[PDB]
Amino acid sequence: HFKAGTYRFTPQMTVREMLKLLESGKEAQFPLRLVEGMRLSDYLKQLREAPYIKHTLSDDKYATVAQALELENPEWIEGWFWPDTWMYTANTTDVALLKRAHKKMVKAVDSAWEGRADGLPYKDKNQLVTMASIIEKETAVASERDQVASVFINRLRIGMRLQTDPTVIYGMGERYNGKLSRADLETPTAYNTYTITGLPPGAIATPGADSLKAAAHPAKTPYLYFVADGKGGHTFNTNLASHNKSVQDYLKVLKEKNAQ
Amino acid sequence: HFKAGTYRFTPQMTVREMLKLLESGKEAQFPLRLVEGMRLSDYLKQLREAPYIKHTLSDDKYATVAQALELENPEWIEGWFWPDTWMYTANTTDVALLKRAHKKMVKAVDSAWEGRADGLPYKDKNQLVTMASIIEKETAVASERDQVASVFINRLRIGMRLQTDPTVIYGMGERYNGKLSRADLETPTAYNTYTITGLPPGAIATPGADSLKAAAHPAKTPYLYFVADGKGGHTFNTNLASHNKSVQDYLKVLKEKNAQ
Repeated sequence: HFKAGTYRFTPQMTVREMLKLLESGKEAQFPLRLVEGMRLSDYLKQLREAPYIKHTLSDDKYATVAQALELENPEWIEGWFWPDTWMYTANTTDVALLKRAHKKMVKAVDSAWEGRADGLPYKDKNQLVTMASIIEKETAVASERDQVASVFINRLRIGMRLQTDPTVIYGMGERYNGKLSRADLETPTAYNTYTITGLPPGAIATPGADSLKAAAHPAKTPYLYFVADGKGGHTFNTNLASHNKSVQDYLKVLKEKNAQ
Repeated sequence: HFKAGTYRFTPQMTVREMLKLLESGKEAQFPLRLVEGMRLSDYLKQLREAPYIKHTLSDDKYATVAQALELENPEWIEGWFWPDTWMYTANTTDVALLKRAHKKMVKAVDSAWEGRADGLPYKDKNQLVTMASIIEKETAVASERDQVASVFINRLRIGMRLQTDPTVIYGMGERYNGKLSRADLETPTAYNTYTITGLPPGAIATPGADSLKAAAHPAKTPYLYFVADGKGGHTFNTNLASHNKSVQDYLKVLKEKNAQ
């Protein structure tokens, strides 16, 4: 009844202690930090490069991952993995580790969904995840998260295009080279929220618990616009004319800074 | 004859193999990714949270770390650590891992220094490291790295203030809330390159091999200015008139993007 694994051998260890250790099953555990804001394709490259991972995935395509995970909806994949420092034992498969990540996300989502605020325009749980991923990728201060959420949810409710750059970046796929021009924002893809109305078909990244909570409980504001203030915050507005003013304020601040 | 450590035992392992393993010293390796562009304080936090690290440092103050590593000049600390995925065996001390990181950087810096381009304005190796950390924190696109480097080194040579924001941030220390204003830019500190001429007294982050190379071999250009082009890249200039034009060009791009 010997339990295989990675064990710790002290200098003057006894035979008595060693047999106890080799049966205890108390293995050394390895870290895999799966960080919020990253994609599954990021997580899959980490798994390939991680020490002592049994590679049971034929390739790192998303559909293969949905196959191996036996997902009910294989289009509901991105954003459905809980971000954490995951502890694994040596020779654990990639699939079982992703399975643990998926099941933990499902639980957190279901709790967020059932506890969500009244009158949100999400049709399903994937849309809550999609919105959460949009909130996560919108680079802001922690204090402004609820308001950023509010703007996007308000827009989704009334039929205004979301116009968020990360969704455009996602929709380009491997054509994105680090640059984002005006032509890129103008080219229609299924994810481009400058061209499409509503949420994109799925999430764009892995949402943190911070974003998921903001998607489920946004601030109660009438805001429909935000722009950088030039410090490193944002000014929030309810109408186009106020917004356009706040845009001019931002450019003044930038001119005063970048020009000599 | 027997070497103590953390080893892995397969289910069908023979006693022949176990004997071989327990002498070999080929332990389980644990990963720690120390990323370029991060500070030593970021690495120190990572060591506090890393599994199976023996924590010997009294505190994570840089003077403590300098004393424990026994540096000749304790002021030459920031930036002097090689960024990589470092493999450590269990029960390795925090100090021993940092010592490995330091030594590898020293070797890399010495090699960069001796092979460097002629007529660069650096007095010592710490200045090369300081400049490299400045290039590291400013470079957003890899094809523009040697030209960013060129601008800063051009300025350093002729006595034009470097006016680089990450150094203002470093100089504020814990007073930096996450936001940077005009008041922050105009307040003198030892690191503030809007007020001081030349390099700050030490590096501001860990440079990668990319930035360290660019600090030793910048592109031969007449540029003294760069500004964002509005679409991911930068536009480089030799004079203030041309730069102020490029600033105006950038502000129009932001006007078209943000205002509706």
